[PDB]
Amino acid sequence: APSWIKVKEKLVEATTAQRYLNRTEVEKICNDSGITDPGERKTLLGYLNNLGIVLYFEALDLSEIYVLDPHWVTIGVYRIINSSKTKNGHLNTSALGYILNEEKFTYTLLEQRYLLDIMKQFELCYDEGKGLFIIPSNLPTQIDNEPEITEGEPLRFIMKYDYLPSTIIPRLMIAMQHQILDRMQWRYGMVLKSQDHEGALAKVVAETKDSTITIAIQGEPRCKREYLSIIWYEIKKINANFTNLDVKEFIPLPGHPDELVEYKELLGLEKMGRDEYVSGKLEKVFSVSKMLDSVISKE
Amino acid sequence: SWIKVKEKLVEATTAQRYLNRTEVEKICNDSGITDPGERKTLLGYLNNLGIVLYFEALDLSEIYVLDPHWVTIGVYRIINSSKTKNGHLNTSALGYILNEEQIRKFTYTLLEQRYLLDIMKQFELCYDEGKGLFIIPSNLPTQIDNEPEITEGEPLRFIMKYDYLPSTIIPRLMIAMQHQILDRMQWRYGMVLKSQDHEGALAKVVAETKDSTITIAIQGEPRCKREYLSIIWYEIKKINANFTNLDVKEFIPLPGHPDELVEYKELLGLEKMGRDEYVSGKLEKVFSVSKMLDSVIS
Repeated sequence: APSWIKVKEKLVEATTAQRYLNRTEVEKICNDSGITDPGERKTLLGYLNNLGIVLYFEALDLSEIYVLDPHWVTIGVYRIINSSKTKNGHLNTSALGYILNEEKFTYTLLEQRYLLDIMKQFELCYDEGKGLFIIPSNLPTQIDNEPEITEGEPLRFIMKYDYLPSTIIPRLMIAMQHQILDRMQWRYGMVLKSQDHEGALAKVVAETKDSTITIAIQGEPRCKREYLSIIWYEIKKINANFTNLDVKEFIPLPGHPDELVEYKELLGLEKMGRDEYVSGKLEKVFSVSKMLDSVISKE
Repeated sequence: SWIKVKEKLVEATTAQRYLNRTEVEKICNDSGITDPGERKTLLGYLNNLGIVLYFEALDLSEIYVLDPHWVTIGVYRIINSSKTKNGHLNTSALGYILNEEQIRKFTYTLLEQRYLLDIMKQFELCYDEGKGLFIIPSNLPTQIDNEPEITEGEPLRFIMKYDYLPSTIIPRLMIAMQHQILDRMQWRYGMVLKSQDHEGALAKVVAETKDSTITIAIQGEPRCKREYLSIIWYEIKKINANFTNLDVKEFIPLPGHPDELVEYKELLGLEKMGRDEYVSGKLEKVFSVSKMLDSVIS
C-alpha cells in the first residue's frame, strides 16, 4: 500500500509539528499522495485511530480539529485526571486553564472545550449542573454519609462477572446522573432514587475482589421490582459494549444470604414445569415461583 | 440468502413486535448467513433502509431487531400526546400516553416504554431535565412570555446564514447546552444561556425561519462575551457537521449600523492581504479590520 504508507508518515509528522490538523490540510495530504475517494479517506483514518497511531473522532468531526496527535490529548487528559483539583472526583471547569497550563504543551480555551468533549465521549466524566463536572473514577473509596439500605428486607440482585471492568460504575453514574441522591456516589457505587416509582430507593455497589455488582432496593413491592428492572436494563446496555464479558445474574436463596441461585436457572425450571428448586449443598427445597415473583411478575 | 433473510425478518418483526438476539441469529443461520461479521453489516443495512430497525448504540439482546411500525407509532404517540403539547413530558405519564390516550391496539410494557425513550434520545428528539421531566424541544411553544432582550453594555451579535436551515438545529443546541439554559427560557426557535465560567455573560440564541438565520446576541464585559460566543459557535459547528451540503456563512454587524453586515471570512481575507481597513461603500465610512475581528475572536 504505497499511498497509505506515505500518508501515515506525512500525517504523523504533521500532527507532531502542529498539535492537530484541519480537513483542508488533511484532504490535501492524502490527495497529494493519491487517495481521493472519500470512502478510502475515511477507512484509512479510522484505521489509524484504532492502531493508536493518530487520533480521529468521527463523533465530533470539527474541521479545525479534525485529526489529532495522540501524545497531545493524552498529556492533556492525564493532567486533568491527575490534577490536585480533581482528586475527590470534582472538576470546576473554571480551573481547566490552571490545570492544563499551570500545575511544553499549551491548551487554548477551545482546546480545553475539545478535551472535555473527548473525555465525555470516552465516558470519563459528566456535567452535574452548575459548571461542575464529576469524574467518577476519581471519587473517594468511601463516603461518611453512605446509607445502609439494608433495613426492610430489601430486594437483592447479584451480577457476577467473569472479569469486571473498572468502568462499569462510572458508566452507570453517567447513565443515571439525574437519579443519584445527595452526591451519594463513591468509586464503587451509588445511591439511586426514582421519581416515577414514588418511593423506590436503590444502592448499587461493585466488589472488586468478587467481580460482582450488587443491586439492593427498598420500597413498596411493585416499585422494588420495577426499579430493579430499569437499573438492570441500564447495566445491560453498558455491559453490551464489552466484547468478552460473561455475566451471570443471581438471586439470594431465602434464609441463606450467602447461597445464590442463578436467575436463568429458575426461568429454565419454570419453562420445564418444575416448582421446586432443590439445593443439595443445603439439603433444602425452595419454591421456584415464589422466588421468581420477588423479582419479576408473571410473564 | 439475503432476500430470504429480509423476508423472514420482516414477517417475524411484524408478527412479534420485535425479536431477541438468538431469535435473529437463528433466522440468519436458517437463511445461510452464519458469519458473525456479515450478519452485523446485513442488520446495519436493513436498519439504514428502514426495513427492520437495529440500534448498535443500544445493542440489547432482549430487544435486538425491531418492527419500524411498532417504534414509529410509539414515538408519534409521545410527540402528539396532549400531555406533551408544550414540550414537557412527565415520564410517569408514559403509561397513559402510550397505552390509554385517544390520539388521532399496540401495548407497551415498562421496559418497552423505556426503550422508546432511548430511541428518542438517540435521535436527539428529547432530553432529561432531571426530575422525571423530559423536554421535547420541537414541541415547545413558539413564543415565551418572559423572553428577555440582550441590551446591557454593547452587546456582541453574531449571525449565521444558512442556505437551508434544518429545524433540528435549535433542538440539538438545547441538548448540547441543557445545563446552561437559564430559567426554562426555551422556545421552539430559541433559548437563553447563562455561562458557568464567564461571570456575567448572558446569551440569546435565535432561529429565524424566514431569513434562514441563527443569531447569537451576548451581553457582559468584553472578554466574557467573546469567550461565550466561542463556546456557543463551537457547539453549533458540531451540530452542523452532521449535515452534508450545508452552506453556512458567518456575518458580523458594523458598529453603529445593526443592519449592515460584513462576512467574517471577508475580514480574514483582508487580513491575510495585509489590509487594515474595511471600506463600506454603501455607508461612505471606513472601519478597522483588526479591531472588528478582535471584538469577535483573538
